[PDB]
Amino acid sequence: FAAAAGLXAPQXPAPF
Ligand code: NA
Repeated sequence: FAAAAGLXAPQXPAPF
């Protein structure tokens, strides 16, 4: 779970 958040996180801005 922790890993999931951290690996996803830098892509969160892509649409914004
Ligand atoms: Na990115």
